Amino acid sequence: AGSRARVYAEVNSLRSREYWDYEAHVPSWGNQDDYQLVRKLGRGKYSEVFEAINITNNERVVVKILKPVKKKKIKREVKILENLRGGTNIIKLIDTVKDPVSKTPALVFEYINNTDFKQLYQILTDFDIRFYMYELLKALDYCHSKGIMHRDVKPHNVMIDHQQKKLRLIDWGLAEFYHPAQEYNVRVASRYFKGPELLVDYQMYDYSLDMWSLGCMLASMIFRREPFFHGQDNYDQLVRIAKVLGTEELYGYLKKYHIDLDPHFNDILGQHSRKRWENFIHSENRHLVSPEALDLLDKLLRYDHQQRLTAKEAMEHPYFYPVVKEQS
Ligand SMILES: O=C(O)c1ccc2c(c1)nc(Nc1cccc(Cl)c1)c1ccncc12
Ligand SMILES: NCCc1ccc(Cl)c(Cl)c1
Repeated sequence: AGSRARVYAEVNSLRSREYWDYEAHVPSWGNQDDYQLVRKLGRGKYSEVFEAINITNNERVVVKILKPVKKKKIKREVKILENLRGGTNIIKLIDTVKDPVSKTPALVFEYINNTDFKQLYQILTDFDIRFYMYELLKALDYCHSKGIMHRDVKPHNVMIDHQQKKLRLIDWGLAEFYHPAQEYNVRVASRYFKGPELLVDYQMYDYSLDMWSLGCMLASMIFRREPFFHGQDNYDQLVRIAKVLGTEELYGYLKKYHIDLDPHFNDILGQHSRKRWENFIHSENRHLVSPEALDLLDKLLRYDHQQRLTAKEAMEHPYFYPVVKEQS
């Protein structure tokens, strides 16, 4: 009874229990032998990702092989992906398969030819940033409307093919279902994308965590400082935030939600004024910054998770009017 979402708060409560009760979900496991692995793309803590071909139809896909011990978490990710089926700009789950002998499970996703913007293709224009942020917002509004927090929004999870102008939000392995008053694990998101709520151990968070992470991505893109808040550890991460947003404002947020700060922060936070967003503008980024962009960013990167724009409210912001007009 400390906090709840401003939007879609009851939306899982209003659905059949089977929608959100992922522990009860019984996936249909197809045959992984239909997929030929071509190339290893990477590895995470509990998964590895390969480029592959479906040999029955010659389609290129990716296969994400799951360490099989984590049964509840597998069911969670599978059920979330099935619920998100057809959602705008959400990576498409094509199948759920197992090796028919070992029974190791794997997820088959559509392939996206991800651009490395760090050199190869094109450095983003103002319009490009608006466009891709708007497309990312569609995916977040969709999943939030579906009662799902992603909880790991960061650039690596936002796959963009800059030649075809396609965007997909990937890696739903940390995603959860939002339920009013539920206390969630704060050990989610990449350090640089963690909202203050996580950093101060506030467990009654909601979809608005994803809006912090998308604000961090907006800042990094318009100002060309990636990641925007570069902490060396979780404590330093909050200090990096406070050096921008201010310490008095942090204390107001803590008092509103009755939050206790870990006392180790006493030795490191200092005293910081709230900075003007215009302080980040210089010759290398001025062509990406506008009054609109700053107004939007200022409404995303707020301590108080309840005062951040929703995905929809962000979509509706003037910053995206040029994109809306072009999509007409
Ligand atoms: O987890 C998912 O939902 C997930 C879903 C789809 C992709 C993915 C992860 N990772 C990819 N690439 C990648 C690149 C570097 C490291 C790692 Cl582990 C993976 C990738 C590439 C091309 N098309 C789709 C994907
Ligand atoms: N992997 C691409 C991450 C990225 C880069 C630029 C933008 Cl504007 C966005 Cl939304 C996402």
